[PDB]
Amino acid sequence: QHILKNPLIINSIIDKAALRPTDVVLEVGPGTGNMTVKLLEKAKKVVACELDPRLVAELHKRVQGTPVASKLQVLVGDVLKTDLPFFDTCVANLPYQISSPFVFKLLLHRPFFRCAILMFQREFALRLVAKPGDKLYCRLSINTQLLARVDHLMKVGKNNFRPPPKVESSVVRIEPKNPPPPINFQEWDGLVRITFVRKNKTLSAAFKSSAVQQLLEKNYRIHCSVHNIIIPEDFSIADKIQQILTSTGFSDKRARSMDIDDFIRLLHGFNAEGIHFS
Amino acid sequence: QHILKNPLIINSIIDKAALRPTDVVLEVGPGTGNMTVKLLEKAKKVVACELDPRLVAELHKRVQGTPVASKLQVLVGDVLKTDLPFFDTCVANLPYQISSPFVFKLLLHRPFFRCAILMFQREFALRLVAKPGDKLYCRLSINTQLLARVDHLMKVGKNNFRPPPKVESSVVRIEPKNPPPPINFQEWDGLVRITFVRKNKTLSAAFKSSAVQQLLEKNYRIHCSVHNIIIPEDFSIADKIQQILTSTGFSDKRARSMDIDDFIRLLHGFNAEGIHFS
Ligand SMILES: C[S@@+](CC[C@H](N)C(=O)[O-])C[C@H]1O[C@@H](n2cnc3c(N)ncnc32)[C@H](O)[C@@H]1O
Ligand SMILES: C[S@@+](CC[C@H](N)C(=O)[O-])C[C@H]1O[C@@H](n2cnc3c(N)ncnc32)[C@H](O)[C@@H]1O
Repeated sequence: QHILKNPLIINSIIDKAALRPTDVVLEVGPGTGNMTVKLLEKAKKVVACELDPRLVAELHKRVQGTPVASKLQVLVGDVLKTDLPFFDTCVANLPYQISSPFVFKLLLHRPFFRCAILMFQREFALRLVAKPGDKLYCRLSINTQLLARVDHLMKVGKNNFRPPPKVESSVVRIEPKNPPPPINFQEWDGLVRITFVRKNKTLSAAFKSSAVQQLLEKNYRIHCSVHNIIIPEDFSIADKIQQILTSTGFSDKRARSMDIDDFIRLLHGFNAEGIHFS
Repeated sequence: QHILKNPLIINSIIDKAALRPTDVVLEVGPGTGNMTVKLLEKAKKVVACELDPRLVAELHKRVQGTPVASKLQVLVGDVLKTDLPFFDTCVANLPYQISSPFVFKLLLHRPFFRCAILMFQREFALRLVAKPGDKLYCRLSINTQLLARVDHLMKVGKNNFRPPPKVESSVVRIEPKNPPPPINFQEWDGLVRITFVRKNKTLSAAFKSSAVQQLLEKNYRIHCSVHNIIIPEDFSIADKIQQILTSTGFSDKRARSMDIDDFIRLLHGFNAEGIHFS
């Protein structure tokens, strides 16, 4: 629990959110409410999502007796389990532990929000904006960039929090692509997971792993049962996989150097041959 | 004019060529025709390229009146200035002084051939096939390997030639990659040359040289002129180069131990930031 305490950084974060007076703002991790009290003056409603019941009670107390108190709803509990309401904008200062699952939750949330202004550890922020093959380019980079426009807005020193964290922080903007690309995110993430796990291995090597071959063969057999496709007696899932890698040109490539165009082509090429990822 | 005169090595070279009866064989440097007369019996056509008109005249005489004479075409002159016809396989024994230009001629030749079996000086051969970082791993190794598969096939003692060369020799196989990487060679070689000057020192030391910083700043300014990108007054090429090396993880890497995909990645990292080596 690192409380953002520098008023200038808080004001800049709120400015970057470009609030409208009619906005519902989702605030995740309100801490002691340093940002909440300012958000409440600028928006129609603030929905603060907070894990710790003590910090919930104290937030209610902080706004008690003020003209804006009635514009605050506090949702108690783990945000990752919460069914999130409609919101226009999100500001968030969450622990590093939940940064990844929260980004994915945001990317799939409906109805679409307009933007999110988020505080993350520096490395996590750099990963979100990394290009092919930066050292920090990973599943997080490509999944975020597929579904959203993501920008690194500002560096924030550890000195700005109480108590200070051990690493520097960053403010990032995430604006979800609306409509999103016409791509099944579950399939996409299956392919991305498999190829990035060892992002430095060629795809040929990545797909040779027993765990990979076993699931892909199982799902392919299910596929064929649905679509009435004969599987020869001498079927080899290794050969089937390798011929797709060859035909798409990605066999000798490594996920760390592959962009969105590349993975879309690869996914298309697996799908055309009956391989569908979970 | 070192003429190969060991029939067993001649037989072994022809064997490694894996001739098909329908093949057109380019033989560069046929000498006295020791290999030519054997090639003619196994291939559809032999196109022999020879610089010395005296040897050309003797080669015609050697096949004269034999049943395979009509399958021989002799192209007279410098093979480097010769527009080469289609050929399936190539066999070559040329002076050491033109090994490098001839290799890159073959690699740029279209349509693609299937394989070349070539005689080189020992050290030249060891450089072609060197792996990151064998002692002899160099610009020649990586430039050749970018475009071809290369194998050292056999050592050839100087006594096998008349007259003998001053050095030991090797037989190498070259098979062009088809398709090749879609990399502009002048661009690629710009990066390769720079980094291989001191192949045992790091990339950040290679990129700190005055002349290199001047080149890259000049090229970035050209890219920015093309795209109408404004360059701030306080622009630092040193800083921009360092950020790219840090982003990609290459600051402390050395050309002697970098493979092809390493160079592709580094080149992409510069090019995507507007910095070109051509
Ligand atoms: C004080 S911030 C720490 C983040 C840090 N400043 C950083 O660099 O990003 C953590 C806040 O989020 C709350 N929080 C932690 N986990 C949560 C969760 N799963 N759901 C909702 N709120 C949570 C904490 O109780 C606290 O209010
Ligand atoms: C190159 S010489 C010497 C080869 C020697 N065994 C070696 O490894 O260096 C063998 C043949 O190549 C011919 N030759 C030399 N330069 C040539 C060129 N530029 N184009 C075509 N043939 C050439 C010579 O006349 C001779 O017939």
